[PDB]
Amino acid sequence: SATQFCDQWGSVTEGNYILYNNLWGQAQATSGSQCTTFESLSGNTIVWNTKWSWSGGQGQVKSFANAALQFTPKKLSSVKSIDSTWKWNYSGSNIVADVAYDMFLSTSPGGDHNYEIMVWLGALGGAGPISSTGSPIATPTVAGIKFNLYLGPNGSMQVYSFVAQSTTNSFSGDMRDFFTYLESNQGLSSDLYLVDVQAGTEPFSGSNAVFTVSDYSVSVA
Repeated sequence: SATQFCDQWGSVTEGNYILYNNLWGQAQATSGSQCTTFESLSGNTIVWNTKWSWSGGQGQVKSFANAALQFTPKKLSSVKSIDSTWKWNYSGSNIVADVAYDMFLSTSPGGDHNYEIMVWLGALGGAGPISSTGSPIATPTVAGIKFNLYLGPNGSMQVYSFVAQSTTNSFSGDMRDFFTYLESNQGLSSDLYLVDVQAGTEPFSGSNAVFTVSDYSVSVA
């Protein structure tokens, strides 16, 4: 049943997901808060939302409330598919935020993250990715959608970010296409392990925002 939590590290586990509030970037805000709500789970499909207002810390992410799939890590070369379906909606005033998959690679199943791959379905109000130059390295079409592709370091990782050219609130596709692409056109090794697949939103600022995920699923086959 419905479970709503507002604390910085609030979470709940449902089927194969852990849903996180994950306010890691609170301290870069002058003002604001955020609560996340699990609604329901149906087969491998989760329905949830989060609500927030944030201000200050221009250009800093305040949080990344997301649903994370719980699975056993797999080398990319042994992955047949990562089918996902996602429908979302945003409302509220002066929104600066992204809506994104965040998928992480490592050299061993328990190892640190050396790569990060993001897939932005949504770039609202100026939200910008990690990038060394600020400009695309490429503009590939993957899983039927045209992307601007960015690359840059953050933490102790390299981050590739696929940012859709049109805001895209409905999506169904094989997330493996993004890896096929990188292995093929950017030298990414397929010997690496997929170790985290997370989907949510990263807000920078706004008031009375409501991010509504009316269905989300993913599976690693």
